[PDB]
Amino acid sequence: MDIAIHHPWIRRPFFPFHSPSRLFDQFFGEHLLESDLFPTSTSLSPFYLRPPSFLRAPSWFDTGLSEMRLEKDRFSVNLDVKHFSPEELKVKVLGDVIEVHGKHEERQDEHGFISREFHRKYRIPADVDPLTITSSLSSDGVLTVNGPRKQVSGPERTIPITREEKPAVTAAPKK
Amino acid sequence: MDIAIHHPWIRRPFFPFHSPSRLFDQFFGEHLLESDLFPTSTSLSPFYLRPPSFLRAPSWFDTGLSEMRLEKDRFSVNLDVKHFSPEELKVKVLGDVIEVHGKHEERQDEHGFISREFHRKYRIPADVDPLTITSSLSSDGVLTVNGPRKQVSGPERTIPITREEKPAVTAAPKK
Amino acid sequence: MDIAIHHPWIRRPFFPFHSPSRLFDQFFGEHLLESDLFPTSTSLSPFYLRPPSFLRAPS
Amino acid sequence: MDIAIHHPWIRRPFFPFHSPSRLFDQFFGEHLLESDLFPTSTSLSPFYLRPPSFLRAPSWFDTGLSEMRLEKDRFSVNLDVKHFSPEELKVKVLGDVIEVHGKHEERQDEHGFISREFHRKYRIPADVDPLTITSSLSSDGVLTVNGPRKQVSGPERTIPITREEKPAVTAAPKK
Amino acid sequence: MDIAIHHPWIRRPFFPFHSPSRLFDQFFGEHLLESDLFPTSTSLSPFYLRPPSFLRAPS
Amino acid sequence: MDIAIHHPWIRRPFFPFHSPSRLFDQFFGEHLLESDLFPTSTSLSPFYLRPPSFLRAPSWFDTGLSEMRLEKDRFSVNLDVKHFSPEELKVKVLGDVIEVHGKHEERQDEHGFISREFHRKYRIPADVDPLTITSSLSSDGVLTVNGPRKQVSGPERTIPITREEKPAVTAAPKK
Amino acid sequence: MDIAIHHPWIRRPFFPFHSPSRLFDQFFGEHLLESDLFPTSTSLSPFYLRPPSFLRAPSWFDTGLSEMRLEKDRFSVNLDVKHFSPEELKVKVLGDVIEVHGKHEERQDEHGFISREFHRKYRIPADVDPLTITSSLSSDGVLTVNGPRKQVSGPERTIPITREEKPAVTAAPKK
Amino acid sequence: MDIAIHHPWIRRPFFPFHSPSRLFDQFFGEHLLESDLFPTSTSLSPFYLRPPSFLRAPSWFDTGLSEMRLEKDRFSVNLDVKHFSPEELKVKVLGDVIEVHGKHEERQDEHGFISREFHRKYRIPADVDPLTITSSLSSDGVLTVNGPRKQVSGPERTIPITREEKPAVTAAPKK
Amino acid sequence: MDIAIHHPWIRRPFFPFHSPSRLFDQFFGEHLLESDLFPTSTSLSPFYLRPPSFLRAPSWFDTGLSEMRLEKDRFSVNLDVKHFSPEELKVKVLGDVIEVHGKHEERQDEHGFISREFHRKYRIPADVDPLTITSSLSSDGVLTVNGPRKQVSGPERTIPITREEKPAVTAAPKK
Amino acid sequence: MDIAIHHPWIRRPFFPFHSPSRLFDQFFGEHLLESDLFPTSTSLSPFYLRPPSFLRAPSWFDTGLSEMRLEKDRFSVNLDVKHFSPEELKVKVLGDVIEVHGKHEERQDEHGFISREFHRKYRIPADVDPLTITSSLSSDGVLTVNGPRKQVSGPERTIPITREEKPAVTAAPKK
Amino acid sequence: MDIAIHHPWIRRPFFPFHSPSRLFDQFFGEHLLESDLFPTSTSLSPFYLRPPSFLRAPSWFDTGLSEMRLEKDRFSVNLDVKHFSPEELKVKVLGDVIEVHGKHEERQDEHGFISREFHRKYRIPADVDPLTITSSLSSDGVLTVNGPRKQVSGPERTIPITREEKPAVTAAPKK
Amino acid sequence: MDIAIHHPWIRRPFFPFHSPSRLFDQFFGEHLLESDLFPTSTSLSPFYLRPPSFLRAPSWFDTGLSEMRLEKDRFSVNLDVKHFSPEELKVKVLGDVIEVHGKHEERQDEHGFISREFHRKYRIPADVDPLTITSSLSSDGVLTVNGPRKQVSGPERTIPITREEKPAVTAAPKK
Amino acid sequence: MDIAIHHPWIRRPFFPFHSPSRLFDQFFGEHLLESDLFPTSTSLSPFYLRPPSFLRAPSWFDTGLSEMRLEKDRFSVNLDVKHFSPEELKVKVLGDVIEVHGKHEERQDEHGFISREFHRKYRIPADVDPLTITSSLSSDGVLTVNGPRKQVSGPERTIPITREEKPAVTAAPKK
Repeated sequence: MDIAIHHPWIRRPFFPFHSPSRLFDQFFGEHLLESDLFPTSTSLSPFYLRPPSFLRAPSWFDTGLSEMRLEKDRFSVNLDVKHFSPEELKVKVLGDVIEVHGKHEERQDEHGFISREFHRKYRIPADVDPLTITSSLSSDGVLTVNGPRKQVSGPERTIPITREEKPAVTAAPKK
Repeated sequence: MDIAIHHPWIRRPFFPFHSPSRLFDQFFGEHLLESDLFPTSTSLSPFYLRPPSFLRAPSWFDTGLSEMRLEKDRFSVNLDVKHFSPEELKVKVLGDVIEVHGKHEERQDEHGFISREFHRKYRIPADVDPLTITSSLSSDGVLTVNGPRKQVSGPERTIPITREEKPAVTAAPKK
Repeated sequence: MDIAIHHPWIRRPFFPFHSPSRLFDQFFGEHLLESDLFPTSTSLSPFYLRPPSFLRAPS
Repeated sequence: MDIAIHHPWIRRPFFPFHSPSRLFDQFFGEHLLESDLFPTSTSLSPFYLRPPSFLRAPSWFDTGLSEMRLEKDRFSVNLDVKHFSPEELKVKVLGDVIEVHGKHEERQDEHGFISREFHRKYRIPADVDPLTITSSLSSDGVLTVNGPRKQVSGPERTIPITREEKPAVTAAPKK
Repeated sequence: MDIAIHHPWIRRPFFPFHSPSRLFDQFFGEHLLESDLFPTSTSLSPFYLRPPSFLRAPS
Repeated sequence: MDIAIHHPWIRRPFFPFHSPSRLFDQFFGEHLLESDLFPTSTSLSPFYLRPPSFLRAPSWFDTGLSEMRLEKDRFSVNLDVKHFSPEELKVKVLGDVIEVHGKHEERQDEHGFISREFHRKYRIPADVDPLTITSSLSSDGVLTVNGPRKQVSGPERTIPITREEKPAVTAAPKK
Repeated sequence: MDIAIHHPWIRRPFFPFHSPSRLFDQFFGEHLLESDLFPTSTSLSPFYLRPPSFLRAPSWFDTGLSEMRLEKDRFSVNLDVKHFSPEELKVKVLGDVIEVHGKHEERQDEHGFISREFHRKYRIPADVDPLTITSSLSSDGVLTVNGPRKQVSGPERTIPITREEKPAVTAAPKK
Repeated sequence: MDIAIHHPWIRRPFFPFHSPSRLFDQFFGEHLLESDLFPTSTSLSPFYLRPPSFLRAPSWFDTGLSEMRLEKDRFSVNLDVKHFSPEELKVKVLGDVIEVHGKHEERQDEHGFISREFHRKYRIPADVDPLTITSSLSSDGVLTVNGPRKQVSGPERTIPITREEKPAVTAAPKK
Repeated sequence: MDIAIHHPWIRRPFFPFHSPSRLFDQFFGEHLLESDLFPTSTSLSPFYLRPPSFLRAPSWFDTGLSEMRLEKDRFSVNLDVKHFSPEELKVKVLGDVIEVHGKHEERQDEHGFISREFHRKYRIPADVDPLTITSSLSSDGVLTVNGPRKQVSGPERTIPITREEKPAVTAAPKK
Repeated sequence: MDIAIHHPWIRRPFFPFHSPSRLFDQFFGEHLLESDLFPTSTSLSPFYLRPPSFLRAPSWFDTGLSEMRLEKDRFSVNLDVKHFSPEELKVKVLGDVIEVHGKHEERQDEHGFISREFHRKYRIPADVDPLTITSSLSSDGVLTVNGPRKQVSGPERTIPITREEKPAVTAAPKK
Repeated sequence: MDIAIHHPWIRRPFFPFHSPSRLFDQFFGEHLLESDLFPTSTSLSPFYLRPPSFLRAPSWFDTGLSEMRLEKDRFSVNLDVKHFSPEELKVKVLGDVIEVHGKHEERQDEHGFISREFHRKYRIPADVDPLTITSSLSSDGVLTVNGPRKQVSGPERTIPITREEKPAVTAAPKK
Repeated sequence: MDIAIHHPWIRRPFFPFHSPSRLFDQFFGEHLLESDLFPTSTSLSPFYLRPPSFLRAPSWFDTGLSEMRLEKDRFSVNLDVKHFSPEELKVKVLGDVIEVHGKHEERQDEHGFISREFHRKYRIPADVDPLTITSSLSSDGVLTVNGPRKQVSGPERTIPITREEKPAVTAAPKK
Repeated sequence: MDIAIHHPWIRRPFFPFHSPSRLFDQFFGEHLLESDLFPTSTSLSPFYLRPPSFLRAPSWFDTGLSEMRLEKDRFSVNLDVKHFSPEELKVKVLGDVIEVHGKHEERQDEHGFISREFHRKYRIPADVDPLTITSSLSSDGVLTVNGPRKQVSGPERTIPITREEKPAVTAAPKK
């Protein structure tokens, strides 16, 4: 880690960014928490956060967009099952997530039987809607989930519970 | 004091109170020091301090009152001296503090004499006034301090001295 | 009464803002006193007296 | 320095000087950096820094003046070379710094020759101007640099390079 | 010249606000420079020149 | 926990109890274990532990009566289910513990359905007997367990195992 | 003290006195405390502490006697004041303690005066009774505290107060 | 010797034997020392010690017996000397210990002579008696110690000296 | 303290003085103690200590003089009591030390009375002799101590006791 | 050891002896070594060492005398052998040391024979001279060594050998 | 280094030299510094120092002599240059040090040229004298420095500057 | 660098690469040193080193090639000097390295003159040959180094010196 | 032993000798152990060991020779006894080692007799043969051991025994 080299060297390509408030994570964090309460006369915002930029003319905002949808239209997605496995396949439409589980034994040996399995994991919200999206199987294994689309999803785990005004705790000297 | 338990636990029922300014003792301390100089446009204040409260409708202030007076009238307080001690008793009215010191030997043994003593300590400002408050003794020891009242007292020791405009010191490296 | 434990542990959190005088709660209190007793931002309102002094320039 | 004596004693005569903002070097440093950019509505300053003073009537500002010029006139400064050294002297006018280097052997011994040397270092900006200031030598060594003046100089090393705009650096955990 | 005493003792009080670059007195100074030379709050105050450059979009 | 204060102070209001056998937990523990084997001509006691008391006239014994039953008679206990949930409630009589689990959705929103639930935990041994104790439900949710009573219960976990005459182990030096 | 020498050596002659109960100070201490409560059919004794002795025929008991009285009769006693100091002497009979304080200036110099002083401290309870012991002075300084006698005294400081049945304290984990 | 495993495990099959007095080596040691002084109305005992046994019907006593004698008669023990060594053998009857030392050179080489030796160590007390036990040698080396017997022996080194009541030692504080 | 800088530097302007006997404090201390016993044919000194000097022609001796007397004659000293305080002033002539303690209340407030006090401490030996020096007070407070003078004083605390030929102590190894 | 007590206390009754040269063991050791070479102009001295004494009038010298001779005359010392042991006694005259070794069995038991022994160790140089001193035994065991005397002896072990002018060793840095 | 072996051993063949004054380097150093000032009544001395010797008859003095000159006469030293290098050689007579620097390429390869060089360093003061000593070269490289002689030289670096009477410098406590 | 994570994780993908000889750097280093001496029966090798590869059919060898030359022909390389600097430019052909140093002041200010400089560093061995490669300058600054080519270069610092077979050293125990 | 100097320096003149197998003591030790079993077609060797030499033409082998014999013939060695001691001399021929022990008192004093002794230790195997070598003494002490010779000897202690094929031990984890 060379604290005598990496520390002073790393702090080199950072001067022109320096002076960003020793408590940048809390300073801006408060301003972002204020605009997350009520539409503060802005051009609205799902979660746009005003970050420290060098752009003098335009005002940049931290956004997503390219993390929800991209290139879709109005067709039918098709899963992949190279070898037919009708009775040995299970298609599951768990929300905006289309998956296929097909296992078929095509390779055989003396006393050992080989079994191939194709499992697709599709997390296409803008292409899937459990309510309408159906499934159609072929005789070769070609699975095809047909139906409309338009939607956004994505299972995350960001739910900080607790802290809700009016608590209070206490302690005392010990040894 | 399990630092790996009491620390996160003592900070648990404190969340709804958290974010009270890491320097709460100095932040509010300054605002209270500003209103302690000149009677700022308020309902005045002997020492009312605006504290952080969850009350939304009303504005709470840190007060005293219940630490000065309570339930008193014309009155004529009475000291306690179960057994008479006319010559062996001394009543002292030191300010708003009425005290009685009476010692009488009522129990006797072979070569050992027992002496009982009754000492009362009354810190009743709203009941005593050195000037008018007098004392009347009975033949049974029943002492009675009669007289008007109305006033507050309480001997404390809170007088920070020095830090009297423009001082300055200096130092230098050593080892 | 942990003089060799609490004492050096209580003066530790003070370091982030420790270095000046030993007393920080009176100069600021008097500096604000002479500044709060003076019509600042708003209007005014005084009241005083004057006893004998040796000072010629001030009073 | 007994930390149990000097510490509480070096902070004592500091009593009413305290409360100068724990971050005084940065707080005022920012205000001085702001007035160092654009000529802010003031009586104009080269580097006047509004410092914390006890003066109530007048406003004090950190200034120089007594570190550039003082008492000068037409003049015609003259270096010092007690003993003549026409061929053994070199006068150098390096900017606002006039110097003389003359060495002459006046003392002689058996097999040892003594040599005297006179070296003057004049840093008079308000008395020297390399362009006009000339030099006139006498037969006794009396050097005389004649000419006009009016100027300020002084070699210092205060040029903190780096710390431009938009850099960006990073790191990562280690062990 | 206590390099093994003062050096690690002077960089200690900086930690409460230490982490970014080693140069913190010029980006904030230039950022304020480009913001102070611009009529903020008040209005007007210019004067400049223009030499040959390779830049086409800017100048 | 100032060992130089709490130790000599905590050892203060304990003098009058002091000298209670440095091995009080084992001394009396043996005498209590002897009377726990065979009714030792006592007034019969499940666990009357003769403790050290200051009572000179009467002999005190550690009891437990006030931890089994108290104010009961011959009626029916009523569970709590303010809102009816006939099909959505399940009453369970697990020994001397009567519980009710009823959940009904009475509050409705746009796309969110609220469901309230009432769960009672009754550990009344002197009021319950799995055999006779039945359950009757009302149309409002008022559950009522009817039947006689008289019994004592309470799930604990105090069952030391092993240590049964004739074991023997051994060891040897190491490094 | 060489732990590898003094320890095994100082524990050598101790053999014939060894095996004296590891808790000898408490074991015998209890038996001595039992006989200090009520005259336990003993030959009556203020503090006859039965100690471990090698005497097989007789039973030894720890006692005083030779620390209270010895050789006295009727007496008259005589203090010591070599040089007369009638007005400069003070005889004090503080209980069973007779003392004399006489100071007289017999030696003289130029500007320095010498003063000799004789101070006697008599702790004779067996021959002193403040109630009947008087004092007679001679013209030479010879003091004589005549009077009857027979008594015992001696100021000690062995009064272990506190601890007196029924106290109780407690504590809890710490860190 | 994992203290976190061997300690709790080596104490596992020890419970049914535990509770044997933390000072078992001294407790019983005293009772065995009391019966070692005078025949305490027992069936006598060379050194029979009453040990803690689970036997309920019979009383076990720690004894020897099988460490002194066993299977013998008139007898006439024979030493072993495979090869004759009349002049090169020495029989020694040191108490109840019969030994034979015979060395004869039977193997020969070029310039190296081999010498075999037979040494027997017989500690047979119940077979030997210095007085009567004699020795008879054969021409082949067969040694034969003939004679009666009946007696027990065995050289040990258990003789604790010193410690004899009366004497003692003392010490003082230092460091 | 920079042991690697201050040590070799503080030992820089010390060379030309170095080599003053590693035991200078004791070496010269003995020679000064020898001349402090009997007038050693010197010009009679009270405490003139011959110190090491660079003076080659004259012999320097450490002396006082300028620490006893200086500029006096034959007059009267005047104490300071700006405001009259006859009854509230106390002049004390404690040896060669003249002091004045006068306190008078000249400033008055509502319920607060101000009291000024003037206290002078004169340690003039060659200006005051308690035997003849008197005091004269004026109606304005001007105190004037009149009388002759000539004498030296000055309270110090340099009296090393003990150490007086023929003592002797001892010790022994420990651990 | 109480370094904070014994050190300053063991140095208390030592002052009047202090200043005995920090190197007293070597300083005087040299002067004693000088007078041990050649009979320096003195009243001679076997080993009289002039020590530091407080005696002002006389000069003290450390000597022996009372460690060689004492009270003897034309004698005939006699050893002690209470019980006769003519054949069981051995008298040895090893220089100025007369010893007797007599052992006789006078006490008899069943199978145990007791043997008493008398051993005398006489180190009388001024009473013994191996050359003339003889021995005479009596019938009761009374041994008597008769003969002249006058002599001094005493086996010691103080003989330093090494060191003898002209050696020289060396070394060098290591690590 | 075996401190428990080399220390007592390296001090073995050193005893006969021991006692050479613990401060031998300073004791004699002072006596040598005294004789280095003024030519003290002796057979003079360039730097002869009286050292501790075992020689009883003669007095030894530490001297040089065999470190300046030795065996020389009317000479004409010759430098060494096996192969001629007239244009490629440079003779230098720097004081009493004669040197020769000649480099000639005599060995040649394909594309690599070898160059041999002969460099002599003569520090002969008793053979060289910059003035007269000249140089003569031969056609084979044989250099010859001819001329008289007689002189002593030798560049050393023993010039301890500083310390020159009357400096003055001090310090103070720290922490 | 979590030793408890990175260590076992970094050796994880190393799984199928393990068993590469603990001393791989020396083992192969010897085989490569053997083929670096004499052209061992192979397709020769400039420095090809047979490394451990998974290739079964072909034999791989560590080589360079792509670190010397690449795409060249006849050529006439051109240096870069945007603005003419005939007199202010210096072309240097240091071996296979062609460089150009031209500085011209084209930008001018009030009292500040700007000077631009173009410096090219060409390390083209297969394009340069000091001998033939010349240089031509244009009036605009366009420099052009014309001439043939074909060559390889590259200044590195890999020359291990010394180990001149037949040395030897020694040491000894120390501390 | 500066590990930062001696380590890298003592490894410099080792450079050209390095790389002699990190396990040279065992590698060659094995090859020498193989040739020490059976005459491995060598030119027959007693203990010739092939060492790593730089000799390219000849093969060097570690040998003795110059440690057994040297320059002898027929001889008749003579011992040394300067002064005759016929009765006081003892010649011993212990193998190939001839020694003489003669002590005679030739110097006499007052009461002290001096005795000189001559002891010779000859370890000449190639000159002595205990079987034939005899001894002849002269009247002056000149001893002469005459006889043939030819033989080699020398007492050493190099006999590492045990390692009796088929051993093995075992252990186990502990703590």
